[PDB]
Amino acid sequence: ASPAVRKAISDAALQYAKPEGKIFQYGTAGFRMKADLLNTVVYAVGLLATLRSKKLSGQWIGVMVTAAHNPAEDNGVKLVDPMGEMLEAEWEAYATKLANAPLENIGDVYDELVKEIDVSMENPARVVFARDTRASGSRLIGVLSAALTATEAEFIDMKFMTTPQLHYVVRCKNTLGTQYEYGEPTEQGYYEKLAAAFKRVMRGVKVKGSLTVDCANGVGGPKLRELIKYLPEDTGLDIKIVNDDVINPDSLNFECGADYVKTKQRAPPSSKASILDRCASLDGDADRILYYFLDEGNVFRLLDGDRIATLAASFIGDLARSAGIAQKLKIGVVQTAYANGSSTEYIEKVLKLPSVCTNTGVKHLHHAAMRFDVGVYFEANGHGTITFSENALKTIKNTEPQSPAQQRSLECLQALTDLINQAVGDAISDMLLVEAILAHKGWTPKEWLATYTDLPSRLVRVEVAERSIFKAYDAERKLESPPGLQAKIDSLQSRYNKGRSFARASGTEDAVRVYAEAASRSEADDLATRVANAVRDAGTV
Ligand SMILES: O=P([O-])(O)O[C@H]1O[C@H](COP(=O)(O)O)[C@@H](O)[C@H](O)[C@H]1O
Ligand SMILES: [Cl-]
Ligand SMILES: [Cl-]
Repeated sequence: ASPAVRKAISDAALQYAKPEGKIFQYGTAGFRMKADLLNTVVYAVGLLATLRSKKLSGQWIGVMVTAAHNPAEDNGVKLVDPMGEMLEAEWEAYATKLANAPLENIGDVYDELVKEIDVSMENPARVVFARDTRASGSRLIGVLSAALTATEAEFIDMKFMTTPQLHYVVRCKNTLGTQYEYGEPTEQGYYEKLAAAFKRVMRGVKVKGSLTVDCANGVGGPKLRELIKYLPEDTGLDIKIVNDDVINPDSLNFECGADYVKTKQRAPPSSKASILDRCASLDGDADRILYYFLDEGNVFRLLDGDRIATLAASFIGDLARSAGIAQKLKIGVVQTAYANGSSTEYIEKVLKLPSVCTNTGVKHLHHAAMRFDVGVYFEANGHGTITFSENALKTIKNTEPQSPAQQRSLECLQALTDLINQAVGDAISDMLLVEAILAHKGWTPKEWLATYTDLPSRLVRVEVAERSIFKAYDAERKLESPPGLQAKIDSLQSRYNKGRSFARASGTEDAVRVYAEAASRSEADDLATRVANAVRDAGTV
């Protein structure tokens, strides 16, 4: 790196101060913490984004400033690689080295990195960024801008966007004018693509009943309202938006949003939904969705990420069979350990498909899903998508089927591949997917719920002094450490019918998570509470 660059790096860093004693870690999805801790971190990330882009011969790299499901006082920064995927895993160590460098030395760490990565410093760097509605985002975008200006990257501020909009923009700008061309790299282009794909998938069917979408008082509320202006007119889809208060920042994810619904297993307390109204909740950056409704008995029923995965795997399997291509589109379902055991059992015994369990975090699920022609992957919390391999897409595009029924199914599959946000999932595209599926099957939430019955389950968020002593393995289902704790968990889970519990450190918040399921409500709650007390005791010595 040039002497003027190395100077502008140290000059710009002078404006900030590292918080004393904090060690930063990349975590499940990127640096995330209380927003007053973030300046030097974000500055470090601007440096890393420049290096990444240069290493990739000036391809657009994205930065999304968000803490996603986290409470409003947090923020964070996620890196996006050129095709929309999460920043390559090996590069999380480089980010963490820059973020932990004394500020005085950040210039030297930068040069140390150019040598180690072997980066051609004459390559252009091109970075595009956006943020959700969080109060700290503008300050952090200032810092990011300061880093990128110092390193002389070309950069574009896309203002407020959902996480998946930013991933979409990155993929578009890196594919524009090629055979791979994903769309126009603007917010309008995103709405146009979703709308056009949904029109095609919907040919010949209609949605029945309204959909009431809790938008977590985040950026998804205004963007979904905008998307609705683009959507086709006679599909029967009737969306009502609730919780779109992007004006009061304390409202974000507050008593509403997918994370509230999933962890508490209840509708937002401000919900005005009637019995049998079909509902869904997005989260604060619109990258999770779940569904839920009040049944005929006025009882809340949850349709979470694994319900979406299984819904999509069933539909795709029926379309591939109908299109005469079942033998050529092998479907697999990727899960994590948070998936309800009943959903795993359904995938195995009713859909008759392979499933794979991976670590928590979309990067891991996406990785495992590459092993299938069609890889359906969701986390229970409502992240996820469906990936189609090169060979699958070629089969879907080029098959010429014998009859009109087969052609209609083939065309529905082709449209689905344009609707489904490839790589990292997109909650709003997943919502249109679910709507299209129910419309084709003719199902209401009643029939979808009846596919399988979830085991009663429970999440407990446990605060400990030192979550780094909780080290997990086997798709994070067992604790290697602290010594003796897995033994206790194995012993506890065996006392309950269908008892299954595991504990692991969160990589997005300072807590340990406990999950438990069993055959009955009393058993699952007892198992979760006894496991959480064993964790709290261990983590708090
Ligand atoms: O907040 P988001 O929507 O970015 O979600 C992030 O955190 C979730 C919880 O991770 P953990 O249990 O380590 O805290 C993960 O399941 C998810 O893949 C990740 O992208
Ligand atoms: Cl907004
Ligand atoms: Cl939890």
